Amino acid sequence: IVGGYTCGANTVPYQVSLNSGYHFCGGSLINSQWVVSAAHCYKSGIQVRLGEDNINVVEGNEQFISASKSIVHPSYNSNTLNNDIMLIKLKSAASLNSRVASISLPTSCASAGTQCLISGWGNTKSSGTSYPDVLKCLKAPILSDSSCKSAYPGQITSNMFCAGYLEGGKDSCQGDSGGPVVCSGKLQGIVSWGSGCAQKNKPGVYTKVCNYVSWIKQTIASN
Ligand SMILES: [Ca+2]
Repeated sequence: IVGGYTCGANTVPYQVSLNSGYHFCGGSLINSQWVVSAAHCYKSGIQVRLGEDNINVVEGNEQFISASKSIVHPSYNSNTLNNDIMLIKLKSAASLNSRVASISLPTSCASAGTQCLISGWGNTKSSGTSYPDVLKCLKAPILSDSSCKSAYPGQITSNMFCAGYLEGGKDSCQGDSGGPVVCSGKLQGIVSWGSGCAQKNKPGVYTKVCNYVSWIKQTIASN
C-alpha cells in the first residue's frame, strides 16, 4: 500500500496473508473454512496465515492453516485479468475470535463515491521498493466507470472497478494482490491490477466481488 497508514494490530481481522515460504499475496476470510483471493495469486503449497500483524514476528494471535484446495474461477483470463478471483479452502476450520473474523459477502454492488478500506503487506513505494512488516491500510473511493474506462481504455470489463486517486500518491501495490476492498461492511473488491502503483491517472483496478456471489456460494456448498 502506497500512501497509507499502519492499521493497528488485528483491526482488520478478516485480512489473511498467503505464504509459500514467504508472504506473496493477501486474501479475505469469508467463513471459518474459506478464503477469497485473486486468481493471479495462484500457486501450489499455500499456507494461510490468520491473525497476523507483523508477518515476520510470531506475536501470539496467529493461526497458520495449510490450504487443502484452491479453485480459480472457471473463466479466469490471465492475460486480461478478467474474473481475477480464487477460493482457497482450509485444511481445518479457523477459530473465530476478536482477532480472526470473517467478512460478509455483498448482496448488492457498491456505488461510485463510496469510501472503502484496502489493506495489505505490499510495497509502500511508488518507484523504488520497500515492503512493510506490519499491516497497512488505505481509505480510497470507488471511481466512476467512465473515469475507470478513460484511465485504461479497452481494458476494463464489467467485472472490474477502479478505486483510488487520479492525482496519484495513494494506491495498493504489488504484494497487496488478492487482498480486501471493504465498503460498508462488505467485501466488494479484490486487489487485482494497475499500471504501476500510485501513478497519476492510473488508479487501482479491483475484481468486482458482487458479480461472483452466486459462484462463491455454490462452490462452498459443494466442496
Ligand atoms: Ca506475526
